[PDB]
Amino acid sequence: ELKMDQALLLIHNELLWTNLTVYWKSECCYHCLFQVLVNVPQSPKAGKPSAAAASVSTQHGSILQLNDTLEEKEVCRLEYRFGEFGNYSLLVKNISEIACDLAVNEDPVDSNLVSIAFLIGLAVIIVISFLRLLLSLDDFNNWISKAIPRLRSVDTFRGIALILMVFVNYGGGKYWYFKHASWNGLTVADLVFPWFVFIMGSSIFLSMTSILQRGCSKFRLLGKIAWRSFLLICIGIIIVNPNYCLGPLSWDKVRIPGVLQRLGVTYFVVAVLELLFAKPVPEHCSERSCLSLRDITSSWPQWLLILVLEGLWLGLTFLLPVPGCPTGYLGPGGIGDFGKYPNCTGGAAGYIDRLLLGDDHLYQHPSSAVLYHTEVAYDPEGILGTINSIVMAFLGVQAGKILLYYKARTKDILIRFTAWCCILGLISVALTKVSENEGFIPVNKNLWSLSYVTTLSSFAFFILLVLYPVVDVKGLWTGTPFFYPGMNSILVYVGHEVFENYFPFQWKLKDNQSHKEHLTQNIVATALWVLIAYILYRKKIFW
Amino acid sequence: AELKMDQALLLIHNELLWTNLTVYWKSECCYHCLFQVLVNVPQSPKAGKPSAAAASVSTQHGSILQLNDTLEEKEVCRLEYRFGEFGNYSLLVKNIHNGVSEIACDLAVNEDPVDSNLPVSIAFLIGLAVIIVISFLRLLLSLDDFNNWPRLRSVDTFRGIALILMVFVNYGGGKYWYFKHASWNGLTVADLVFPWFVFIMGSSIFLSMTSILQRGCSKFRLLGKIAWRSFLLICIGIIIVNPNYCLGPLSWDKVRIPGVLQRLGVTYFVVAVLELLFAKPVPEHCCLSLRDITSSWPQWLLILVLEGLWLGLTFLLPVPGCPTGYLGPGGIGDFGKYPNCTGGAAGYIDRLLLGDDHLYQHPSSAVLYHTEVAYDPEGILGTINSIVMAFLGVQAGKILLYYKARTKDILIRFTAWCCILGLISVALTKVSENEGFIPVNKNLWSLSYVTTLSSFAFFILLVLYPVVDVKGLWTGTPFFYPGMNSILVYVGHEVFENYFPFQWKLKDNQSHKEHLTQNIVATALWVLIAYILYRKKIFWKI
Ligand SMILES: *[C@@H]1O[C@H](CO)[C@@H](O[C@@H]2O[C@H](CO)[C@@H](O)[C@H](O)[C@H]2NC(C)=O)[C@H](O)[C@H]1NC(C)=O
Ligand SMILES: *[C@@H]1O[C@H](CO)[C@@H](O)[C@H](O)[C@H]1NC(C)=O
Ligand SMILES: *[C@@H]1O[C@H](CO)[C@@H](O)[C@H](O)[C@H]1NC(C)=O
Ligand SMILES: *[C@@H]1O[C@H](CO)[C@@H](O)[C@H](O)[C@H]1NC(C)=O
Ligand SMILES: *[C@@H]1O[C@H](CO)[C@@H](O)[C@H](O)[C@H]1NC(C)=O
Ligand SMILES: *[C@@H]1O[C@H](CO)[C@@H](O)[C@H](O)[C@H]1NC(C)=O
Ligand SMILES: *[C@@H]1O[C@H](CO)[C@@H](O)[C@H](O)[C@H]1NC(C)=O
Ligand SMILES: *[C@@H]1O[C@H](CO)[C@@H](O)[C@H](O)[C@H]1NC(C)=O
Repeated sequence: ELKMDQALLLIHNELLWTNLTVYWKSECCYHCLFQVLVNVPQSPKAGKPSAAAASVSTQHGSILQLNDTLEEKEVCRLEYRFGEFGNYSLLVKNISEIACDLAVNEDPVDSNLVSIAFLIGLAVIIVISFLRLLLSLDDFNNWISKAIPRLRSVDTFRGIALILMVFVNYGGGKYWYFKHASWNGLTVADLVFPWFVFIMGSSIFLSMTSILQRGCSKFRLLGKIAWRSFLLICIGIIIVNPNYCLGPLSWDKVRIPGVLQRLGVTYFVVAVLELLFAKPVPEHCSERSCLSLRDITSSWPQWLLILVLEGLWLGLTFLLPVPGCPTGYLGPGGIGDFGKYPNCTGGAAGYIDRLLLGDDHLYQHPSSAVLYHTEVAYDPEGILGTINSIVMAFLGVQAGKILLYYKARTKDILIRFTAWCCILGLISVALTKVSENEGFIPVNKNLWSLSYVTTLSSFAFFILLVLYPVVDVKGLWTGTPFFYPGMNSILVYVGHEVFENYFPFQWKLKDNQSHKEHLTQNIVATALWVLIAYILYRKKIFW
Repeated sequence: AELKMDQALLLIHNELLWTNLTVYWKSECCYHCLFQVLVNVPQSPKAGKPSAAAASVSTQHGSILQLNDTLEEKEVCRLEYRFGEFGNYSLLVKNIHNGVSEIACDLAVNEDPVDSNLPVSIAFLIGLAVIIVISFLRLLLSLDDFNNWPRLRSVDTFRGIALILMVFVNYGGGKYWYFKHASWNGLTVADLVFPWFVFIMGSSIFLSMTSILQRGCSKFRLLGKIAWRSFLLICIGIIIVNPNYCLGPLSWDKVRIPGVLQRLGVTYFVVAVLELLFAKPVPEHCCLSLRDITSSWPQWLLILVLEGLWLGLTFLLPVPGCPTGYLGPGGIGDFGKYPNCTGGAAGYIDRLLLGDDHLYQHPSSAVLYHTEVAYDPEGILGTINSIVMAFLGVQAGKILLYYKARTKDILIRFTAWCCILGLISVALTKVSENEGFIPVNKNLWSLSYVTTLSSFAFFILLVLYPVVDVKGLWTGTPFFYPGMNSILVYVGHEVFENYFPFQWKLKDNQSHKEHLTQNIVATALWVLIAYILYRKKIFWKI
């Protein structure tokens, strides 16, 4: 009967002649219309109330409304939070004063700390497997004997981001907080691509300045950058269009925008801009010497270009009119905002995509469709969000500039990192207030809002601040399993994108509707990808 | 019409007043197939008004029609027509003047298109090939302004040809029966593509191995590299031969273990280690000396022993429910007396070791012989035969290497080997492809199959060695780019087999022209990708 995160609900009417209809609304909505859930017939006789089952989602919160169809007067309003695999028999009865007694026939099953014990057992098994692999490596070394630097902080951060991306791209255990949130708000899966872009820009600066310090030509670097960007865009367009179930995709239903396309475009833009404005690293300098402030001043034209682009983004989002839609719209449409704007997903950001690339070429299953029941096609990797992607890539480039201008000065690097983190956090707090949904520019992924970029950049700066002393300066724990994907980021990304549908990466499940099975499947698949990255790192075949 | 692709309509009219008419059908290329009920036409109720019923007889190749009266099980008539694609082919049966009731079956045709030609492929031959070449030329001319602002090439060309043919036939090849694996015994264009790749793989093994030994390296480093490459090939093959496009992902107990890449990796390891354990330095040649065999008589004896083992297991090992030594297709084969006997002892070993679940469930005989059991072509004894073929490739490499100075001894040895292998194939097969001792078969990897394809590979090398390497008339301009990226391109099209540039919705889903255009476009796309990879000097080769 029930499946996944769906707790059955029993409704019995003990009223007399007020035929009842119940209504449902998720708690996470900002303004959703009360969509109908199930009807309740009139009681056939006194002392014999009728019944009517239902299936209410138990992910996060639940608001129940019971408004009679004969007279629009709410019998009762309930804001209970249902649990997974519950029974939750609900009774409505009169005391004129209609009461609503809610009972729990069966206790809901606990998940995400049963689930804790399963996770601990899986971790123990993984530790045992790692020990066995180490023993096998030692045996191979003994047999051979018998027969006979990017600072690693950038690498570890990119590896962490890529591994989290792989885990959340396999479903992430199908948890509500391990997949992209419906529109506004931040989840674990909403933090892994911005970190990838940030660290990718930092790697762009590090590699480019290392090459320019070494013997190379600017035009050769430009050619390499153009070729790599074109290859990334081509592979993205190829891999964001499977035909596993539907017939082969036609010449028009092809989806142009994608994750790798956005990565290639932002890489090309920021790399060409940096080649246009690239100077040898100055030796501006003992003690703090905070008066230097050379990283920001030495690259003013790039900052001017970034500010111009972001002003363009703000103007287009809050000023450009949209036909049949209020100007400066940020909501998700559908049943959101009381359904007054059925087709306004993204506002101007989606309007530009629909005007340029057409409706059929965009992501036909937006992340907001599950919650807001929207019908318009919206692509999160759209056209107007490329401005913010470029902005965050340049922020990563600035982080690399800070990390490399002060080659061996831990105090200055930490001070600059914490200053940038505090500034970006203050900007984000000012923009989004403190409520996720409320504010000037609420944090969002589908629009790549400025508050989203600032929040993720501040988080990335804090992660770098806590990682650099641990990994490079002091060498506490040198990210043992993480930089192997840190070296083969793009290869591993393409690998799990194209190998997502095969045997070892996903198999038949005894319990199809269960968090534990999906979690222990995705964890094994991600660990397999870590193992593959490690194997390719042993061969020194970095690409 | 409303018919399927490669299927001819068959309208039957009855003029009999006392017998229910049953029509049987059997394709001409069966060796011994039973007759299965195609359609039943009832007797005409009213005199002068024939009963009407329709059937869709397959028009792939050949057709035999037998009409049996269900009243007394008697013979009525017998046709041996060859139907045409998307035809009409109305058939009527009637008596001759009602004299002696000697009823006859006369066939009439109303429309029949023609296939297996170049109706529009001629226009496509230069319609886009010239444009792509011009576009490439324009980029090179523009790049110069922006910029301003030996090797064998014959083994590589042959490997590229074989790889391109495998790519073409793995995408359907226009759905023709030429470019598809034959039903059990028999040869097609798609049956010639894999053993040539194995042959070239062995030859390249010997070439690279002798080159690295002459450069100077430890034998154990090579052994480790070979073992790791074999393990990598086997692993990726196991990963890629199990797609879960079905509604339910493959279970733990239904994964298909054997595959093409498993075969390739196992033969790679076996023959490479065999060559390593008996790798002698090449003598300094100074015409009529049989040195290529007396320098490797140990591994030659080993290969002969392996062939003897294969023959003994195939022709002697008893099988429960099957005769001791069998080669029949299986279902409705050999007059249907052996329902589940596909492969005999060559498939019984597969079932015993790997289990029935872990094998290929839609073998190439299931389309014509209507078999029901699962038999994986890449079995266990097929591994022995593929090892033999790769060893013959190593022998060809030895011939090409030892006599590196003169181009006369090389051609003499290639033609001698080709003649001997062709003679062995003719003796075994008797040149009938159905009877004989060991008929040429791809599913079983028959010894005659290996000898035939080794002779063909030797002739191809004979024609491509002077023209490409020696005289320099040709250099394999579009084909040797996959020559040095065989493994990468194979894995690529096996994983990218279903995506937008390689698979797009068709205007009509059942027409050879559209399928041929799509498959040729995809193969050209893979040629272009291999070219781009070659331009960047990125080489990963087994
Ligand atoms: C169709 O009719 C033919 C001819 O009557 C059948 O062929 C005979 O089958 C019997 C077995 O029942 C054999 O003993 C004869 O040797 C066959 N040939 C003759 C009589 O000439 C045939 O079996 C019938 N059924 C099918 C499916 O073909
Ligand atoms: C159910 O509500 C409808 C109102 O449209 C009406 O038939 C009646 O009030 C209820 N039914 C019964 C049987 O009382
Ligand atoms: C019943 O409840 C609301 C109160 O919020 C009332 O205004 C309306 O008539 C009913 N709601 C719906 C969705 O029918
Ligand atoms: C829920 O509780 C009701 C109360 O009687 C019971 O009839 C029903 O079987 C229960 N369902 C489940 C799934 O436990
Ligand atoms: C919204 O779009 C859907 C299809 O995307 C269409 O059916 C519907 O009529 C549109 N409604 C408005 C108000 O534009
Ligand atoms: C034979 O044909 C007659 C008339 O055509 C029909 O009544 C009878 O059922 C048929 N019998 C069989 C076995 O088909
Ligand atoms: C075959 O011809 C008949 C007339 O002889 C016609 O009625 C029928 O439609 C034709 N079949 C097809 C598939 O067109
Ligand atoms: C052949 O195998 C099938 C597998 O489904 C089985 O049903 C059939 O009985 C087998 N044939 C014989 C003669 O046992």
